Amino acid sequence: QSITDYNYKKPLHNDYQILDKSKIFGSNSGSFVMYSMAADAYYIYNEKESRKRYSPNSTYKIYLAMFGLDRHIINDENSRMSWNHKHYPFDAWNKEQDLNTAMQNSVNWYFERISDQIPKNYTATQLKQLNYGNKNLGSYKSYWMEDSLKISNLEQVIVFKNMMEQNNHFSKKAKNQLSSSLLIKKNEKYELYGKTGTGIVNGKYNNGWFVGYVITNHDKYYFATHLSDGKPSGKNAELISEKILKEMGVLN
Repeated sequence: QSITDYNYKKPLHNDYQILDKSKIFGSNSGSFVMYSMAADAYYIYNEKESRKRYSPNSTYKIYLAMFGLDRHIINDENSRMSWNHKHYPFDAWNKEQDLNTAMQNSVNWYFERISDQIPKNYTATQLKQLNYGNKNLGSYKSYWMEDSLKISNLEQVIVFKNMMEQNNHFSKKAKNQLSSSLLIKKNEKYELYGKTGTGIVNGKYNNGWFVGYVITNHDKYYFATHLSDGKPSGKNAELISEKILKEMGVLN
């Protein structure tokens, strides 16, 4: 929307290391960013592209979930929502949901019902304190879905790490409940957490994301992949992320 709404220019006040992951990206274009807690360092593939801001799509469901927990729209005893009897093109959406099943299947209507109960001024205050991207709420409808709110790949990692790791006004039980909804994989070596995002413009993929974190036995890593062209789906951003983390030794 404005002059600064499409890019992130704040200098990194950290150690960073430039990566080359162009062979894993193949014919897709985009960026990859990772932060290590122990090193307090960032690791960036395609730094310029990583500072370009795009709609977060379904990765913003992370944040609506946190806001929903914070304002007690949902909680740990009950985060169930009944289906409002509208047919969707996948049967996983056509039933009752709780936070876990809604996050796993990316059920838009669950999160829209959360957003509807959230006053605009609280959201504005949260995006400001979080430094969430361009902070542009626009029409305040489904503003995170190919619309006014945009955020860069680098910011997705900075903002998620700071939400989760700083002692802020969000509680530890809300963070833990959000974590459970995001858990994808656990073995003896790691826990992998994350959320896909996929934008569709005129029947085509235009925006792919996978944003998450890994807990290993020595460290904890926040990461995000954005895909801007090629086949830029959430699913593809997830495959690329896991390929990349594997090579770096994060997944063993």
